[PDB]
Amino acid sequence: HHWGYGKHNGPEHWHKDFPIAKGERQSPVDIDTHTAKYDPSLKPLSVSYDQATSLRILNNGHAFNVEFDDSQDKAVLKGGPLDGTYRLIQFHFHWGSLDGQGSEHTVDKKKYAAELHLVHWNTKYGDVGKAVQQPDGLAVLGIFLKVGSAKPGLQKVVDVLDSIKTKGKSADFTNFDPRGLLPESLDYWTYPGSLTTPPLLECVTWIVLKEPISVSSEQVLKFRKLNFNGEGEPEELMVDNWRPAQPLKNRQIKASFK
Ligand SMILES: NS(=O)(=O)c1ccc(C(=O)NCc2ccccc2)cc1
Ligand SMILES: [Hg+2]
Ligand SMILES: [Zn+2]
Repeated sequence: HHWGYGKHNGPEHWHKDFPIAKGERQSPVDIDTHTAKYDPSLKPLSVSYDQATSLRILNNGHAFNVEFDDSQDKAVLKGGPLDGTYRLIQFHFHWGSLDGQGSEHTVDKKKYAAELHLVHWNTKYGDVGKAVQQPDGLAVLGIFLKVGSAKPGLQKVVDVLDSIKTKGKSADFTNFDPRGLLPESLDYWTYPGSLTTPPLLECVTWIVLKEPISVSSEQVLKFRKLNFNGEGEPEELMVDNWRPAQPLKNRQIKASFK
């Protein structure tokens, strides 16, 4: 019935209900490093997450989201290719069933184990609902994850997963600091795109960090034990919740470094 990542309702079927899937600025895309244009007029990114307020973690089928209180300018994103202030509303991951796949964006065709999306909306629009009606409504910060050493800042997330194993389940998740998930460098690529899951609205400025973070094998293993299904229903492991790379069409990927 509803969309999913299975053979019968996966990405290749999304176009039947969501015509925009075959639009002009769809995401994710493949980042060809030898073609990205170094743009010196790009300002440095300004991430202010010191006053962030996490509230809850939930399994909504598809993936698990950590939600923040965005009633005020608490955790914001400015600078880079952005014009205005963007508020953090939530973060989630996309991962695979094996370590060699899981990320949505690819670099020179290279797939990573997973990808973290920190979702923000443009404050000049009032609420997120109005923001998704504008070409510059959202800004998503994407971070790649590779299997290596453990990431301390991620463990608090890994520990609570058991309590939200099935669809619709949530758990209180306060006092989490998203700063613990950032790589050392803030160098990035950027291009105009869209949400990667239905309704696939093209209202996103994508900012993809060049430097990936490392997460241990055991940390990623716990992501893989979640369920797409709700309590009582037959078990379907939540793995490979990622959309394949889409054609770039008439867009240019700019780089803040060289
Ligand atoms: N993977 S990703 O960062 O691109 C992404 C970010 C946000 C959303 C979202 O808010 N969805 C709900 C929703 C419901 C109705 C209209 C718009 C969005 C979905 C995907
Ligand atoms: Hg829009
Ligand atoms: Zn996402």
